[PDB]
Amino acid sequence: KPRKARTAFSDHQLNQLERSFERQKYLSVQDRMDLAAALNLTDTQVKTWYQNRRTKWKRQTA
DNA sequence: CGCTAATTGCTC
DNA sequence: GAGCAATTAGCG
Repeated sequence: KPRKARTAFSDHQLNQLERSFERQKYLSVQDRMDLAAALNLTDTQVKTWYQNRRTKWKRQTA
């Protein structure tokens, strides 16, 4: 059952994703597209990173 | 094993 | 169509 290769984010991409998460828990479609373009990532990579980041946030705080 | 990226299937 | 919970799975 073919799956996508696991993305290895750069330190730069991870730093900028985390900065985005400290500013906003959720992104609008426009904020997601601006962030994907700025980080040379796909819209779905950013969406999924934000979803998995909220899961971790919930576990560590809840 | 632990961290976390990707997948699935459901709610809303 | 975005979120979320449960899950699968890559890599250090």
